[PDB]
Amino acid sequence: KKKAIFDDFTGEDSLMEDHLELREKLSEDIDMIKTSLKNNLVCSTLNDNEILTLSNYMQFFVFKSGNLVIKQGEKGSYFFIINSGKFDVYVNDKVKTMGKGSSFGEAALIHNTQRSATIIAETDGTLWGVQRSTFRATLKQLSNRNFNENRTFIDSVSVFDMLTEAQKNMITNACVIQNFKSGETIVKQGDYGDVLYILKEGKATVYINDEEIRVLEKGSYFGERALLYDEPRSATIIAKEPTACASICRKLLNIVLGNLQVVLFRNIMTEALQQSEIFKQFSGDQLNDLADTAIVRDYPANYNILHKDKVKSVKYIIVLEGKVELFLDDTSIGILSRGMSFGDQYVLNQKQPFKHTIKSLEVCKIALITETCLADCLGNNNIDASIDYNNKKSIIKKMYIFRYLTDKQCNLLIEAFRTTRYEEGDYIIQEGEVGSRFYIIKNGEVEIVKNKKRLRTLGKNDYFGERALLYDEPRTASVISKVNNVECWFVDKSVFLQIIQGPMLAHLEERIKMQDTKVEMDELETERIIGRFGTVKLVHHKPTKIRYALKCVSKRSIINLNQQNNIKLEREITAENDHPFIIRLVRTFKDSKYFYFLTELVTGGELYDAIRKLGLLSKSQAQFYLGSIILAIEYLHERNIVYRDLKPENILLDKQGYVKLIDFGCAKKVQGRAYTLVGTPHYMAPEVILGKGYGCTVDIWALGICLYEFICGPLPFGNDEEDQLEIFRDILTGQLTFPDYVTDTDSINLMKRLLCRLPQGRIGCSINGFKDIKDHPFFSNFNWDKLAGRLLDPPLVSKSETYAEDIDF
Repeated sequence: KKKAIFDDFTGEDSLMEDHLELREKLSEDIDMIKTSLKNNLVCSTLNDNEILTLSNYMQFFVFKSGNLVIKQGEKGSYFFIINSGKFDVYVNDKVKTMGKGSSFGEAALIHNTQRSATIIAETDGTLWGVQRSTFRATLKQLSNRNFNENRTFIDSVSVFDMLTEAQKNMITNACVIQNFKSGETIVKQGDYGDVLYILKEGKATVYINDEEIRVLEKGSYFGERALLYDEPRSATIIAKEPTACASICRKLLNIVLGNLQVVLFRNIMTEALQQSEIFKQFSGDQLNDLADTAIVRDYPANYNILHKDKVKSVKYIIVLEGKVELFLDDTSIGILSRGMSFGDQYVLNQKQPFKHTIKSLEVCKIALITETCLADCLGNNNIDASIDYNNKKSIIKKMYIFRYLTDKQCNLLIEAFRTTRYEEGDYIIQEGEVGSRFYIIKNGEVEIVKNKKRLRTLGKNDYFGERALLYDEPRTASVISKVNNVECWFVDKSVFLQIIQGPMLAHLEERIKMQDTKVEMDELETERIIGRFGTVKLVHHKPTKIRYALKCVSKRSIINLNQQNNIKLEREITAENDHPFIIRLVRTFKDSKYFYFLTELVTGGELYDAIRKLGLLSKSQAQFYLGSIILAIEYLHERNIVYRDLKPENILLDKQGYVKLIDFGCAKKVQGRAYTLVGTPHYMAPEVILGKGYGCTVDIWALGICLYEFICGPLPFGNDEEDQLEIFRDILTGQLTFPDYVTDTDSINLMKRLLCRLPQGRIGCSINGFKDIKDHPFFSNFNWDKLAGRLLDPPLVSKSETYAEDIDF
């Protein structure tokens, strides 16, 4: 017995196939398409070469009088431009009538949507047409290939060599394509240059003092200096044939990157310090400090920069430009070029005399690091204390339980650690006893043994015994010293509980208990339904009496919608999330008919109901909720996740009034530029709509939409609009205004900078990342440490609980 095969070959797409005819395009055809697309909502930002390519994908369609083109209520896919004849319209089976030059079905280019009108042909007329799939696919291909071409051209430009991978990708998105006709001047001699040009196609002639010097082709570039200095152009460059250039202006580069020269030297110094066996062990913040504080100096060629015994405060040097030679008395040790460095032994032993000599081999630039520079940046006169301090800090800043404590709290915790020794065979912890110490291995190896079964071996910088800080319980496993000379850092529970305060302790006490509880489906009892894909049940775990949420999703509903890859990806993202303001997944389950997600139960209600109870937010209330979202979003962007559906509906409050981001169905791990149109229209960024690619920046746009809601009340774009097209039009072209009762300069500026249409110029989307938002004057009185450390009073704490109402899982 064999199954038959069976739909979707009888829509409006199949109707257009019947009317399709072949037609070679004339000059009258292309020009007529170019004009209609340039006036259209999606294509008005596009250049001529993109519009020309799109214009070639237009198909020709022929209609006799009485033939239906579009019917009302049918799902729409094509966009049309009337080539000849008249076409009547029926608004609710009744309105307009339009002929050559006009267009319709614009919304179809963006999204699959029901047709408003129904257009019948009045006379023997013809249409130019294109389908959504082809249109979006074409924009995707134009943008992707443009970016990749421009990226490999950036790699050939030597002034950008010391940019990082992320920084090069950033400046690639700052490239503007510029097309030039034959005989057109690209740059003129004596003009003050602020633009770097790279030839993509064509040829240009270089003239100096009216004399023909040379010809530039694909891959040639000029104006490197124009990105650094403000000087006269050295030559006049005129296009010889039709020519395309990628250009980057200094103005946009300074927005994207800041001072290019500063960034390059910072990167050289930062990479040099990361090769040092001493400077390796310090944090990125400390290395950026050393880089930003180092004395930078130029020296001439064949110059003794440092000479045995005559050196005073200088302990370390990094070559930024040129070359120097390192000597010990008369013996040559080596040549240091860009990014190489010297002085480890003098950094470690700052009182010992300088015995080396550094002589320049050519004109050079050097970064000098002194005793004062080290003390100020590494925060101590003693270097071994600093190293020791940061070794502990690095380890605890990775752990959930310590990393959201404040800098004061974290510093008190680090100072409290003491050292103890153990020999081969010693039990550091014995299974059974009630523990009270947390351990970090400084030197040696230890075995973890649970119920006589070796679980794993831990070594230098691993940690154990964490739960004893939160709970008074018996120890679940023993920890035995593998070898002699084992040394641990340790801190006692009692000190941790002095440092930490009530709210944060309760958060950790609840979270770790529920996380670590091994839960089976046998052991759960449904209490009530709290959400209607599938259902969300408030469940109760009988052995521990801990309460959870259990989201159930129909396995048959997933197969029928081809969400098999998407549910795997949702699980993967939802599982990795470990942040206090993001919902925490405990476990997943699988059976014959369902996929289950078991999460923490969130009891404080929805954010969308909190803001309606509070009304328009005060500055501190808006700071609190926006700040919370910022930290959650920042967490995700650090892991290359774009959330894509940020809105108050997807944010719950916990018992304490702190927020939890939920619903990761729209989230994606970004690998390059994303193109699929996903989200809630009122919150969707313009770069999602326009279809030329996007990444993590879309969440920062939505953040500005949310802030506007909080302070002003209504949505900034499309507030009183149901129809999706008109919402999108307002997002793309509408004027951003504020009510008469919103006047706070810092609130207005932040909303304006967050709702910048160009993602490249949007606050938070430059080199400093979220730091620019966090340091914005709007947050000037806001303590980010206290937010994450649960030390702020929230705007709203609820009196009771409120709720709405193959595969490896």
